[PDB]
Amino acid sequence: DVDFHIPLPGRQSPDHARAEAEQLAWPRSLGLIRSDAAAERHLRGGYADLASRFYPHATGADLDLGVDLMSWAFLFDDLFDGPRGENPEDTKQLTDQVAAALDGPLPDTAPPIAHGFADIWRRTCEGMTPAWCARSARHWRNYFDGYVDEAESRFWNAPCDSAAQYLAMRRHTIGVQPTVDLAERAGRFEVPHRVFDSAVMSAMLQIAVDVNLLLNDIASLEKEEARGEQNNMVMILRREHGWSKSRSVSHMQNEVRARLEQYLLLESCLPKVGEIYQLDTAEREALERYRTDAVRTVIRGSYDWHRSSGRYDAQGYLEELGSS
Ligand SMILES: CC(C)=CCC/C(C)=C/CC/C(C)=C(\F)COP(=O)(O)OP(=O)(O)O
Ligand SMILES: [Mg+2]
Ligand SMILES: [Mg+2]
Ligand SMILES: [Mg+2]
Repeated sequence: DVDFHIPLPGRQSPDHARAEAEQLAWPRSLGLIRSDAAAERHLRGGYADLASRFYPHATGADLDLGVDLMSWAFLFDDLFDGPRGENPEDTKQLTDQVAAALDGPLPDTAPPIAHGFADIWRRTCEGMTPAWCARSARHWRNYFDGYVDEAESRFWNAPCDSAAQYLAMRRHTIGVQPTVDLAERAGRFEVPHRVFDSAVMSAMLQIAVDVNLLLNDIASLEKEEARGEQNNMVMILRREHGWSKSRSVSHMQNEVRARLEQYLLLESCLPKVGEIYQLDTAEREALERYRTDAVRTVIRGSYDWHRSSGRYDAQGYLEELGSS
């Protein structure tokens, strides 16, 4: 394994054991897991474990919603490992059918992976402000559009020539922002909307995004070499800077450290940011909950899970999830 500077406390929901025990019931009822071998491959992903560390403040049905999001997100992502992920028109055809759930009811003929997302989104929005739902829906659309962009890069044989071009694409496909959004829903709070848009909070969220994708590109480095993948930060640094493999990995460790140090600086600015936006007492507490239960958790929880998950330790078996 490889070590990273993550000076944040590890946390896990106290209801994790029940959530992990019951995690299969929902994707089974939605037709997303259709065999016992698929169920065991799901269990080996550790997706309830991941959700319990993203959402340690959540228990019960709130934590279950977090588990189902992790379950759905990785099932969805596995539909693009084969030829579909090499074809933007076929990628967009699936993402369009899923994203349609944001706009209204799905037709009964929608593929199972789309009905599963619609069930998550319905539970995500109920009880939040309408403006929160609209903003979170926009985050989902950025995520789905990102899959189309990635399929374009593969189809036209245009690999990313620089770290900046990769991040501009990978910051959306990494799915961190929809994960952070659910921490708010799972915690039954909303960070003040004018502070979510602030330059300081945007920089904190960008660090959370960047750290997650750097962690993921290292944890999945072996798999993606064995498939000749070129849009991986390790590979892209070797092309952009002409460096070896051991240098690019050390560069990514230092970047994680530098961004975590900057993240701490930005946290110390939040009291003055609240003053600038004239937050009252309640809004200040909501901002503090966002900092500790949403942004900090998505950084730290990802670090613990990328080391233990079975995804980083039968192709086409999930194809029927994307068939109308
Ligand atoms: C845990 C994180 C980062 C986010 C929370 C769950 C969500 C919404 C994940 C989005 C999908 C994702 C990051 C991958 F599939 C990993 O990237 P990639 O497909 O390149 O590598 P693999 O994980 O498939 O090997
Ligand atoms: Mg994948
Ligand atoms: Mg993928
Ligand atoms: Mg990866």
